[PDB]
Amino acid sequence: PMFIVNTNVPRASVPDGFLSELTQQLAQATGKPPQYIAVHVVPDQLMAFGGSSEPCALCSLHSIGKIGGAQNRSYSKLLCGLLAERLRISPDRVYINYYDMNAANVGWNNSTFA
Amino acid sequence: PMFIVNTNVPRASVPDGFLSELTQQLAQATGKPPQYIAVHVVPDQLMAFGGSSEPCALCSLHSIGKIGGAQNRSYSKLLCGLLAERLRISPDRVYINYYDMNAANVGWNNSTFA
Amino acid sequence: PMFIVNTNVPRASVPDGFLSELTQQLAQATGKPPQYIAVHVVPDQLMAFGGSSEPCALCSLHSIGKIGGAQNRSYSKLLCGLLAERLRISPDRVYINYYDMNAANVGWNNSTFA
Ligand SMILES: COCCOc1ccc2nc(-c3cn(-c4ccc(O)cc4)nn3)ccc2c1
Repeated sequence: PMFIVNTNVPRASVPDGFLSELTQQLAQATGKPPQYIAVHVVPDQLMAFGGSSEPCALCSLHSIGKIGGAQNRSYSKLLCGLLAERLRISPDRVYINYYDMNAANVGWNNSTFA
Repeated sequence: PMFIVNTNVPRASVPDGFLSELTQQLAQATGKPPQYIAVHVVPDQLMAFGGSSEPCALCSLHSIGKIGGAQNRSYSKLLCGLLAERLRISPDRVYINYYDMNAANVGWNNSTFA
Repeated sequence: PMFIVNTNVPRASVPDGFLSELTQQLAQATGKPPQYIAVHVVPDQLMAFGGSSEPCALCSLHSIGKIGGAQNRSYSKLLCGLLAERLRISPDRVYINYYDMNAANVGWNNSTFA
């Protein structure tokens, strides 16, 4: 799986250990080994949410399976909780796009996961 | 909705009011309430379009519905027009990917929109 | 087609000619004229793959058709080979998400490809 967060929060406000924490929490939440979890944080962005430039985050989680109605609700509680706690972004200023990827449409290690 | 534009145009060439104009005009075009519209501009990017590094843009628009043949043509005209007038980017050097997201696959405020 | 690579490799380790090489090789692989190929490289990113900060890349390839099992395997071998040779990224530290875009869902030059 792959989690990306884009945010206007400054680089200095991203805690040491944030990428590791996301990796571990996502490994546990998706039930996949941490070796397959990729995380990407992009601070200092020029963005707005509802016309305001207060802290916000625009995010995506891609996974081959483990994406669905209840699971996505659970990921959203988890990830909004982490963004609130670690980056001080209000949950109602977070968007997360979830993508259930077909294995044939994910490239890795010179091939795909098909 | 979520609108993102990545461009090789320098930050200094992005005018004051650009995120606000995007927010307002997308609210107009999509019908969506402006308080739920998020916008993101990423200048100074290392990119080429057709092998050339003249000004260009790669964009996305994600929305729960309001995506379709006619609506996307309307959005493209609006958005290319905005990038041409505001960023001096030729419309034939812009790509916009449109995504009709299932409400269950959009996280917000500790849950999803389903 | 549009190809995006996000990487923690620093800008100075991206060799001159890289965007043109991606442009030309993707034109050949997809059987599409290079005028249609857009490429975007984003170095210096804060990212981890498997909880490690060793060089890695998170990429996407969007195309209107020419996406599928065998094609995506071929694209992956091509693109991992390029990232390994040029950016010194191990192939098993690369994810490429493939998207088969519907012509109606790609904006360009004030309209869409529909
Ligand atoms: C008085 O208004 C009551 C609330 O009405 C609405 C109507 C449409 C809405 N539409 C949305 C919405 C959010 N998106 C969306 C946002 C981000 C994204 O990555 C993908 C889709 N698309 N639509 C959210 C809240 C809404 C609330």
